Amino acid sequence: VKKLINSQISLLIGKGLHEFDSLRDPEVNDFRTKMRQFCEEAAAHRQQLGWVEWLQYSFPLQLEPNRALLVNVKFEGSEESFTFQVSTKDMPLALMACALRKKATVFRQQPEEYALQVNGRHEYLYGNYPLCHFQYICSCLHSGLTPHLTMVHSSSILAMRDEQSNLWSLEQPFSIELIEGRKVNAMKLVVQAGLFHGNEMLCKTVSSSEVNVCSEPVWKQRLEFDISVCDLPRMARLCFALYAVVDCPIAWANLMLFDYKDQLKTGERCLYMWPSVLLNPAGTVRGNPNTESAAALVIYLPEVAPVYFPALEKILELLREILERELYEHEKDLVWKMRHEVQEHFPEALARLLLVTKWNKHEDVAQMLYLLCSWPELPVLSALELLDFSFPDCYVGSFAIKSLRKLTDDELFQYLLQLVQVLKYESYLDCELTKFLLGRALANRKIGHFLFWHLRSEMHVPSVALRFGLIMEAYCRGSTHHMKVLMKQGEALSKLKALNDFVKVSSQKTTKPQTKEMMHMCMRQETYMEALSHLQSPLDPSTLLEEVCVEQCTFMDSKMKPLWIMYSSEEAGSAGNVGIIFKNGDDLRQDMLTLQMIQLMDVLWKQEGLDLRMTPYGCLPTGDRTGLIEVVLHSDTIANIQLNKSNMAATAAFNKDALLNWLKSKNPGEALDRAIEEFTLSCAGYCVATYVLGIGDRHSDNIMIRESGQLFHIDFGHFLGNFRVPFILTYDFVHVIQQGKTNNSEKFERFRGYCERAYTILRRHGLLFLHLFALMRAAGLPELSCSKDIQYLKDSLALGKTEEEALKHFRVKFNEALRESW
Ligand SMILES: CCn1ncc(-c2nc3c(N4CCC(n5c(=O)[nH]c6ncccc65)CC4)ncnc3n2C)c1C
Repeated sequence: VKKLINSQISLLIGKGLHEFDSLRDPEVNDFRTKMRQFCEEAAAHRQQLGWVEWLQYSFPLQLEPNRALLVNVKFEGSEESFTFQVSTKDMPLALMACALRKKATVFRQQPEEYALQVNGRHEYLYGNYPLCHFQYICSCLHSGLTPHLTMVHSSSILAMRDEQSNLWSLEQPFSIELIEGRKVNAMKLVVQAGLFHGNEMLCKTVSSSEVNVCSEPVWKQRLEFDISVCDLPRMARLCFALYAVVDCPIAWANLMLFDYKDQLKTGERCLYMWPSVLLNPAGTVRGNPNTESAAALVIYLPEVAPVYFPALEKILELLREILERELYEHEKDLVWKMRHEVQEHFPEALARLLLVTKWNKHEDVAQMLYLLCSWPELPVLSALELLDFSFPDCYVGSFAIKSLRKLTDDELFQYLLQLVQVLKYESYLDCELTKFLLGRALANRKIGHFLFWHLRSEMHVPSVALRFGLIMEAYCRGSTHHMKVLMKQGEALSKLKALNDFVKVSSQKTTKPQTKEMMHMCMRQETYMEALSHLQSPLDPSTLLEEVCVEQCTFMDSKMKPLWIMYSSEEAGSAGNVGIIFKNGDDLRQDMLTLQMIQLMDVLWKQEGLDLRMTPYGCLPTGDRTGLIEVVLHSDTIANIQLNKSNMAATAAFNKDALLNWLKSKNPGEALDRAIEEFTLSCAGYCVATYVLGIGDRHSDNIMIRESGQLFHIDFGHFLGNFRVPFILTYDFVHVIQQGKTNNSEKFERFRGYCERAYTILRRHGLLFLHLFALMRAAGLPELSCSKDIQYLKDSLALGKTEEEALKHFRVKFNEALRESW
C-alpha cells in the first residue's frame, strides 16, 4: 500500500527514492518534506470541489480559438441512443434538455444535473459555450461525423471524484584557499575563478600559478578577489575553471557562496567538476554526481565569527525618455540616478533598471530591493523577461512569479515548456517557480500531465535528474490517481522501445514485409497486447488509445525505423481512430520547440482575427532521445503525391498539375474552392513561419498536405538557418494558389496579402518570441546555444527597424523568392 506507492513512484520517475536519502543533504530532505505537504494539501482541497469544478480539473474543456446539425446522444446504464436537430449556437443544456425529453418519452416519465461525456474519449461537453466552440463538435463539422455523447448524472460524476481520492561589518577583501586536485592532462595546469551575479562579473578573474601538468596537484594559495565580503549579494555565484597551458579546457565547476538557509558557506568544500567542450556562470551550481570518474577541487571558505544574509526588514531600512527605447556608461549613470522616477513613470522598464545597478555594492542593491518591494504588477510579457538568467535575485524572481499568477491554464500551457527550462537556472532546490508550477499542475490534470512528461524526459541528464525526480515525486504525492494513469503510459512506452529495437535489428538481416510480419507477431504477444492497449495518449490526455490495430501498424524505412502505431475504438467510432509515431535514437526537443512556436504564431494570428489554417500536430519528448509524434490523418506528403501514381484519381501529365489533381480527387465539385482557400492560407502561414524560424531542408518528402487542402511541414530537426535561409515559394504551390492557371494575379495578391499581414503581426510580438527563446538557452539544444541564434530571430523579424522599413524590406524578399521560383 505505502511501499507499493513508493516503489510505484520510483518505477514512474525512473529513479529510486532511496537515492535521495543516501545523499544526506538536508536541502533535499527539506525539499521532499515542504513540497509533499504543499502537494498533499492541494489534493485535499481538490476532493471537496463540486462535480462541475471537478470536471474542470480532470476534464479541461477543449474549446476552439445560423445553421442546424444532427447529433447522437445516450445514457450511462442503458445502451439505446437517439438523434436531434440542434443549432451550432445552441448550448449543452439545450441539447441535454431534448435528450432528457426523449428519455422522458421512451421511459415515459433536470438538465442542470447532467454532463455530456464524449463516447470513447476523455472529454466532456458543458458550460456557457455554443456547441460550435467545442473541438469535438467543430471536428464533426469538417469530417461530417455524428457526435456520440453520454448523459452522466451529477451522482455518477461525484462517485468518480470519491474513487480517485488519495554582513556589512565584514569589510575584508573576499578570499578562498586553493588546496589540491585529482585530474588527468598533458605543459602546465592553472585554475581561474571569478564572482558573478547573473551573466555579469561581480569583480575581476583571479588565476592561480602554472603548476606542472602531472598529478593530483597541490597549490595551497590564498586567492583574494577584488571585492569585499560586505559587497557579496545573497545570490553570489563562485565559478572555477581548471585548464592546461604552454590552450585547453579540462573541467568547470560552480557553487553558491551562500546556502539555501541564507548563511554564508563556511569552510572546507570538495567540488566534483563537469567536463569542458572557459568560465561558465550559466552551468549548474551542484557538483557532478559521478563521484568516481569526476575530477575535483578541494578549497577552504574562511570563517569570520555564524553569519546570515540580512533579512528583508534590515535591507528595507538601508533627455530621460530618449534613451529608454544595452547602453553607454554616461547613460547607465543617468538611468541609475533617476531610479525613483523609473518606478513611478516607467514601471515596465524594471528589467532595464536592474541591469544598470551595481550588484557588487550592497547599498545600490539595498536601494534597488527597496524600490522593487513597492513596484506595481507588470504584464505577463514583462514578467517572462524577469525570469532570464540575468536576473538571479530571489526578490526579483518572487516578483516575476507574482505577475505570472494571472496566466490562464491555456496561457500557462503555452509557456510551460520555457518555465520548465528556467528551473535549470535555479540556484536552490526549493523556489517560487517550482512552488507555482507544481501548484498549477495539481489544479489542472492536463498541466500536471504535460509538466510531468517535461520533467520525466530529461531524467537521463545528470545535472537535472535530482531536481526533476524530486518535483515529480512531489507531484505523485499530490496526484496519486493520475500516477497510475501515467504508469500505464510508461509501460506502453517501455514496450514500444523493446519492439522498436527488434524492428531495427530485424531490418538489417531480413526484408521489410518480413520484419513487418515479425513486428506484428511481437505485438500480438500477451504483454504487448495489454501494454499497448487502453491508455490516454501522452500527446493528448483527452485522446484515448484503445484497441491497437496490429495489421495497420508498421515503421518507416529511415535510419531510426520510427514505428507507425494505429488505434481504433468501438465506443468512439471514427473519432477513436488515431495514429502515433514512436521515435527513438533522435532528440525531438527541437521539433517540439519549432511546433510550439508555429502554434504560438497561429494564436497571435487568430487573436488579430486571422485564421491561416495551421496544423500544429502533437510532438512529445518522453525519454533519452525518445518521444511520440501525432499522425495527422487524411494527409500525405508532396513526394508521395508528386509520384504521379499510376491509375490513381490524380493522373497528371506534368508535375505542376499533380498537386491540384490530388485536391480535385479529394475535394470534388464546389468543395475545391474551399480546399484552395485552405491551401492558400496555410501556405502563407507556413511560408512566414518557416521564414521567421529559418527552417531549411524543405523537400517534398517533409512537406505535407491535408485532404482538406491544408499545407503543413514536418521534421523540424534543423532551425534558425543551421542546416541564413531566404523566403521560399514553390511553383507547384503558386499554381494551386492560382486555381491551376498560369495567370491569376487576383488570387496571388490576396495570397501575398496574407503573407504580409501574418509577417507584420509577428513583428509586433517580436519580444514574446525573443523572451521565450531567451529562456530556452537553459535547455542546451545544439542550435539554441548563444546570442547569435537569438540574433537570427531579431534579424528575420527586423525588430531594430520600424514597420515601414521591415514591410518594405519583406516585399523585396517576397519578390526575390517569386523570381527564383522558375
Ligand atoms: C520527425 C518525424 N515526423 N514528424 C512528423 C511526421 C509525420 N509524418 C506523417 C504522415 N506521413 C508521412 C510519412 C508517410 N510514409 C511514407 O511515405 N512511407 C511510409 N512508411 C511507413 C510509415 C509512413 C510512411 C506517411 C504519411 N502522415 C501524417 N502525419 C504525419 N506526421 C505528423 C514524421 C514522420
